[PDB]
Amino acid sequence: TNPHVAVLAFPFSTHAAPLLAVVRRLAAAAPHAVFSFFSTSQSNASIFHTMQCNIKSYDISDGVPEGYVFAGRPQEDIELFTRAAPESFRQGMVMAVAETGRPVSCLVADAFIWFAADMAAEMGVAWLPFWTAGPNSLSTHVYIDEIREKIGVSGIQGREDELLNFIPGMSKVRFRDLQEGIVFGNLNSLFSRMLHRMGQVLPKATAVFINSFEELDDSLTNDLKSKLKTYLNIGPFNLITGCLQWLKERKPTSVVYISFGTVTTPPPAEVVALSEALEASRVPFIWSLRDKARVHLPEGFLEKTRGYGMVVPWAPQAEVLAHEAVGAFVTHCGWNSLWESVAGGVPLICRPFFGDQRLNGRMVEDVLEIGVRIEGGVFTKSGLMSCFDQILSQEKGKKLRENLRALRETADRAVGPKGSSTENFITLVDLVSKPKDV
Ligand SMILES: O=c1ccn([C@@H]2O[C@H](COP(=O)(O)OP(=O)(O)O)[C@@H](O)[C@H]2O)c(=O)[nH]1
Ligand SMILES: O=c1c(O)c(-c2ccc(O)c(O)c2)oc2cc(O)cc(O)c12
Repeated sequence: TNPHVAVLAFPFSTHAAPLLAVVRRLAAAAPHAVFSFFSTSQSNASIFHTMQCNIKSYDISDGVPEGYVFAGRPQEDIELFTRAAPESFRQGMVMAVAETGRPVSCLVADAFIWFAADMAAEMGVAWLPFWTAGPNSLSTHVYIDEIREKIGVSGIQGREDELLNFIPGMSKVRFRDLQEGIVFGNLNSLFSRMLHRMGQVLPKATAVFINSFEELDDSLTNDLKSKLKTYLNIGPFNLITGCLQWLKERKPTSVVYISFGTVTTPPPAEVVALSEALEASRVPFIWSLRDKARVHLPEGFLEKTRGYGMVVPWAPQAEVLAHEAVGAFVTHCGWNSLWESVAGGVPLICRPFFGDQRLNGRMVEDVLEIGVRIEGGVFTKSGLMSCFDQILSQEKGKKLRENLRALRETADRAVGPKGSSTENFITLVDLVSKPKDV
């Protein structure tokens, strides 16, 4: 039969949306192929809220048993989803095959679904994992065993600012920048082991693809092409594809936008510190903050800032960052947020917490020079007031904006006609268009 592409999303943080974004592009480019998109019901309802006729979503189990009482651990939801997922995805695919009358001919999946490799082997189909983050984090996972050998697994105390310069393209990353589960944090957690296994199996993939462009870092691109069978940069996606009315009335490059993505919130003390910096400078602002976290705001803050700032549970982030009024972005250093700031030409103020956030912060500050660090890695009133001054009012911000304009032009060319990402996407279309082997 003609192709039937199974797509397995990771239904946490901002993983499922960019995967749907590529599927949309793939479905338009391969109109004879049908696509079956698998995530949790919560995840699907959110991301599917104009859809190519050849895509249908399917709700699979979140892995939570009927009468389950949460222990309240971190990564509990992820753990439950992950343990059930081999079976959940299988049953979802059974259903899609029965509905379409087409066997699965290709398996596209978030790289986090590492057992997809085994599912693809058992099915007799190609495995096409999507790395949802940066090539920097892709590279440390692929090098997991080598990194653990060089550094050791008994701690990095006294070595935090040592350099990972034994890895190509990674000369500027310090030991401390590494994600939990490489050399520190709980190396025995399900999540650490999932990532360890992923790292070992990615070199076996038919192709690994990523929301980035080759020319971001030539050496890193070349190194990864040598560690993986096929490595395909096909982004940045966002260059390919009452907040605004409020912004309309503000001066150019004057507004600070604050957000920590979908799964991060600063501790209450840093919430206080940021509110004090905003208030003391009287800088115009839009702060995307969880409604539940509003309880941590100092008494009086909302009332004192009412004339010049908004605190909202959700903003139209991409469009805010593309508005001429915005002059700085206080961020957790998530990958999707980063590229949205680049599209808008807005300099970053980085406060990384976990995962790949420290790697992205290092890239922003030391590699691309498109943003700054807060002194000491935590929010303080004075530290943030200084960053705002640097970016909005001083020569530093002029330079950062220049750097951003230059970076975005390179990125635009990667996704233009004859761009490296445009060419890589043709390659991926050809891979997903292949019918199943006989
Ligand atoms: O108020 C908000 C906060 C976040 N986002 C979007 O959520 C995504 C955040 O993804 P990222 O990789 O930056 O961080 P994550 O949420 O995965 O930790 C981005 O597309 C943002 O534009 C948004 O639209 N409005
Ligand atoms: O959604 C998550 C995520 O993407 C990562 C992540 C991303 C890139 C990496 O390289 C990495 O090691 C981890 O970590 C997480 C850790 C959590 O506790 C919860 C999450 O939801 C994520």
